Amino acid sequence: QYNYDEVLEKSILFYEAERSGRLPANNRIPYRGDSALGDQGNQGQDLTGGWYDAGDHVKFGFPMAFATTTLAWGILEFRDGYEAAGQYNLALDSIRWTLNYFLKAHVSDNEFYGQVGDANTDHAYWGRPEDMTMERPAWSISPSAPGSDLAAETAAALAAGYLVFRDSDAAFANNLLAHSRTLYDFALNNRGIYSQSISNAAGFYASSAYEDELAWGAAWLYRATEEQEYLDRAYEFGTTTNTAWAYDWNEKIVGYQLLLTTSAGQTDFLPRVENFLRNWFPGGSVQYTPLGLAWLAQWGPNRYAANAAFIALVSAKYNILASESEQFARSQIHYMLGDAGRSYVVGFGNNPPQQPHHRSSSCPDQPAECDWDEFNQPGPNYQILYGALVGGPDQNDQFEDLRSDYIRNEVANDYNAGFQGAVAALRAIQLRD
Ligand SMILES: [Ca+2]
Ligand SMILES: [Mg+2]
Repeated sequence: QYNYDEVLEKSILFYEAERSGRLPANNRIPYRGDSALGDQGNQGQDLTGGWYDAGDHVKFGFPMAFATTTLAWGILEFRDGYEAAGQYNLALDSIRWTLNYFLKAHVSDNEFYGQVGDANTDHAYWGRPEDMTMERPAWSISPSAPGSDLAAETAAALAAGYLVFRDSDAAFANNLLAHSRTLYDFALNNRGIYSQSISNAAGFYASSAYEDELAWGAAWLYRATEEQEYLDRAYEFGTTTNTAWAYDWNEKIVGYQLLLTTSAGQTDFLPRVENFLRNWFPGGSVQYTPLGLAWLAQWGPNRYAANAAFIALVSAKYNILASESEQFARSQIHYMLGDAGRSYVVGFGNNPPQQPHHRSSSCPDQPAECDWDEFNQPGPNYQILYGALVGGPDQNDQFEDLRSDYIRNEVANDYNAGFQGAVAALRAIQLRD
């Protein structure tokens, strides 16, 4: 009913359109060029690369890392689906981009750059990333500026990256794992909330707690190394009694619960995984729009539902409530692909969103001017931002498709992270069935 190969191709193109830094010779996004080549640490350390977080040009390390961990997990679990779609090598290239940035950002054992760009001055600008001239400060976490959440999430992404790459690029993968170990030790021994230490982040990606990141990073390092000390750390900071509200960049609870249940064969966490799934299934504790979207909140409902669908499809692969998980997950992804009458994936399907809240796609082809006129103009973004999952409709399925609707027309790295893995899982089920 939907071409998952095309969805996967375009989702990876969305991430490619988010790239910062010096772009490769085989860049597939024609309107994007080199940008932010001056991004650097306080001692001149190269910090070029990474992804712009959303429709802005800030490099927010916390969601960037979580998006990478979630994408890597889906590549591991649904490799068969990526392979069948012809998108496996492109998916690896996709997250190689951010993994390389995390390596650059880890300038020493106990210092990690967690943001480049002042979000206040960045968001006051509307124009191309290639045309930026404002100062782009860089801030780090360190013993004097702890960030156990940011550091452990990045350690999780690096450990997941080690697992993804170790059978094709061992030198790269081994470097990722070494930095994962070091960053996780840093997170454990220098405790605090990264968005208190990098205060510019608190208006955008404020972390509510870091203990779930500590359990998540431990669970990933246990998968990567099989060393008992990490499994111990996962039980130390993990919960067997609380059920996650959502799976997202702030809350890792059901992520590590499921990871420990499936990869590590632990049984203590399975009841909380099943609680989460049943809370999201029809008849649970998450309201559905009339036309069938599981709608947790006005803030990126597609993101929350796609994240839950991803969790459900990993669960199904390990035969946890498989039938209900697959039906629920498929219903949510298919809503986003166009079941309610329009696609919510830019550049895909029937009547996709035309005005994503996204600077570079809002600009006409070079050398035309791009400024706030292009924010306000009432027609479609000049460039098609293939693959971007928009925030989504209100609770009554309504969607105005206006660039100024910074809630419903938002796009972001984390919006696509669970979504893309869920699509690969659905492609994989087609091979099975
Ligand atoms: Ca957290
Ligand atoms: Mg164009």
